[PDB]
Order: sequence, then C-alpha cells, then structure tokens
Amino acid sequence: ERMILIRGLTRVITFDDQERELEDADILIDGPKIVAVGKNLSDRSVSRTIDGRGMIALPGLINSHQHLYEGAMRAIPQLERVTMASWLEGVLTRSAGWWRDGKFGPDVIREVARAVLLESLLGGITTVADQHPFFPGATADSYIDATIEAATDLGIRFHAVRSSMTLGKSEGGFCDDLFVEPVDRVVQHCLGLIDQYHEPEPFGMVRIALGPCGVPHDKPELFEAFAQMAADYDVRLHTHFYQPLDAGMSDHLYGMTPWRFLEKHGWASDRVWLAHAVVPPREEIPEFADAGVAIAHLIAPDLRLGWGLAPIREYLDAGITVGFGTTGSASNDGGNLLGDLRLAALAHRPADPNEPEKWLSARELLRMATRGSAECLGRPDLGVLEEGRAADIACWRLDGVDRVGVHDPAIGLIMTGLSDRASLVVVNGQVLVENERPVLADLERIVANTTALIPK
Ligand SMILES: [Zn+2]
Repeated sequence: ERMILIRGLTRVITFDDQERELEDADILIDGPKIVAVGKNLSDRSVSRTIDGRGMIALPGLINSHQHLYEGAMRAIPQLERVTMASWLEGVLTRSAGWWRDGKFGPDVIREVARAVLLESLLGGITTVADQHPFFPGATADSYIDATIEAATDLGIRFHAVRSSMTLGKSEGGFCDDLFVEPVDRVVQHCLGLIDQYHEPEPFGMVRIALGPCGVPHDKPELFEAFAQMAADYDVRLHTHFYQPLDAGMSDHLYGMTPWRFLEKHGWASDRVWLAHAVVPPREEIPEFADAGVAIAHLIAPDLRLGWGLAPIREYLDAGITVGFGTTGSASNDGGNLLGDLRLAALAHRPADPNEPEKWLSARELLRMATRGSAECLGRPDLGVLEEGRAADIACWRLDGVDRVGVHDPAIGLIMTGLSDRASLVVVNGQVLVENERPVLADLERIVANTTALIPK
C-alpha cells in the first residue's frame, strides 16, 4: 500500500481547469490515484522515488477509437491507396476469409490485441477504447473476452466497445451475411458483457460500451435498444459519424441526415461520443453542443482515405468536447497517437492559409489526446494530472540530441523528434514502462508469439 514519487520532472502539463503547468516538479502516487502534484513533495510514506529530471509528464494518452484486430492488416499493398468502398471491401473480405480458414479465432485476436496494446503503452497511451465489430459463429464468439484478457494481462486501462453490422444488403446494407447479426443477438451479448466485465466505479480498469458501426451499416432498432440499455446500465454509446458517403446513405435509407437519425433514435445525449465527424452540416454543429455529444478527431484515417479535414476548430468554438484517436491499423496503419497529433497539427493549416489563429495548437492537440478523450469516454477520473485523479501518467525524455534547441517542451513533443517512444508510463499507479521498455510484459516474446499467428 506504499506510494510512488516522480521527482523533478522538467515540465508537468496538468490539463486541469486552469491549464496549469509546473517546472522541476513532482507527482506523488498512492495506489490507483494521484495524491499531489507540485514542487518539492514529501517522500514520507514513499517506497520508491523515480528520477523525472529531463522529462516532460502528461496525463496518460487516451486512444478513444481503435480496432485492435486490424493490427494484422498493416501495410497491405492492395490497400495502400484505396477509397472507403474498396477499403471496406478489402478489410471485410480478409477478416471473413481468415475467419473461415480457421486463422482468425479469438486466440489470434488476443495476441494481435496484446501487440498493439503494448505498442500503445510504449507510445505513452494508458487507456484504449477498442471497437470490435466482428462476431461470426452463431454463438457470438469471445473476441471481446480476448481483447479484455490482453489488456488485463498488460495492465492498460480498457474500454470494450461491442460493435456490429446489423443492416444487411437484403435491407439496403453494404456488408454481407457472415457479419450481419440479428439485432437481438447483438443486444443479448452486450448485456452479458456488461454483467461480466464492467467496472463502473472510479478508477475502473475495464468498461463496456455499445457501438454500432454506423447509421449506414446498422438498424434503427439497435440504436434504440442500445439507448435503453445505456440508460438502464449506465454505460456509453459510440459510433462513426459523418464519413463522406454517410449523408447520402442515411437519406436514402431513412430520409434524414445521420444526426437527425441519431436524434430520433435516442443518441442525441451526453451519453455519446462520435468517431471522425468529418463533414457535418455546419448548421447541426450547435445542436451537437446542446446535446452534449463528444467527438473524437481521427486525423490519420481521414487523410488516408481522402476524406480531408474535420472542422475541429468549429467544434472547439461551439464548446463541443473533442478527443483523439488513431483508429485501427488497416487505416492508419500504426497505433501511434502522439505521432498522429503532428499530422493534425500540420495538415489543418492549409485550409485557413491567412488565419493562423484558427490552426490547432500543440497544447490543444495534447489536450484532445488526454482530457478530451477522457471526456469522450465519460471518465472524469482520467486525462488530468491533479490530486484525486487516476495515476495514469506518460513521460518523454527532452534531452535527446533530436530535441536540442527546443524552446517549449510541449510544442517540442509535437514538432520535433525521431521517436515518439515514451520513457516512463504509469497506469492505475503501476509503472508499466521504464527507459522506454516494458517492465512487466516480455517484449520479444510477445513479438514472436503474435507474429506467428498473423495470417498469411
Ligand atoms: Zn472506426
């Protein structure tokens, strides 16, 4: 029950309510939580002191949108340069194919998940929300059991978002039958997951969320069902939102915009975070704000697929919560959240060539990647370095030869570097990464084991 002191961090970014930062300052940790953050903290009941000099410390990064199983689908030549339709076909085909060859069972997803999750820790990411949409077998298989098992073995904080594709081509869908589950099978399964896995209490390490793939891909019955289940069991709701084709598909199936559809079917609530949000009607943005939905900025796939730049400034101006994420590795293709912030930092600028004040700043992006994401996930106990909050902490060295000359360390973190490898990472008060290495997980063994299971 003994504490941990991180002493003399060169810079500490808190993202508390004042955006306080401190210099040559400490973080005191006791079990799952932060006890204090400030200069010259007492080592009174401390059983280990960690030398933070030369480091910048942030709240642990929170990846608010992953698809772990896609770790197996990286850097496929056929999928290097493809639009959404071909990409979606390519991933679905591969996952369905590997699955009926017996090459993609929950045992495989578990080890893919273990690799990408460990990569995540090493990149300073302390919480991941994975959306798994793939459940063939008639009895919905243990894919989420498998990702939760990897997360738990690793000690990374975890949100399991049970996804689906419930709208088939026989109803106007762009999927297939092997992945199309009846709505009731999705709903039954979700209930069992909550009861078995959900840790609603503060500092909870595993939580469940309900996440249809999207309005073009799922039945309204599912959304309404989930809206009921979310209020009955106090869990959260997640889906994709305003991908370029969606407005057209939503109007064709239902005669309304994707937002108006969500509104109708119970999803205009503070009960919701929404992935991408690339091309909304501007007129709807103030409505996102009053509804209290949050939005996850996913720059890497938005660029990768040719979709472009989501109006993040507008969301910020409207007071909408904005978080950040990588998405799956079939459309990123890495799980490197920190690197992806540099992508956003730069790619937004050409869209407002003469109004640099509109450009997202390093600190606004770092906020998205911590506090913003914590809020997307409904976690007031994460995303902030201050007393009472979770001791989830990520730190990077500032004294490498590739960061010589850096005047502001936080900007430096986005704008410079050969490597996004974190030095020191703490989750739920447990040191998981030190000197850029895992201290509990066996790195080489995990690389070997997962590599052996990746399908040809
Ligand atoms: Zn996604």
